Amino acid sequence: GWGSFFKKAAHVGKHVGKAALTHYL
Repeated sequence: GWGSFFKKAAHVGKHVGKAALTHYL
């Protein structure tokens, strides 16, 4: 569905970007 990527990607890109960028560094 579309809702997925919306939060799925926002939550995935956000949790990953923060955990990999806002955290890894």
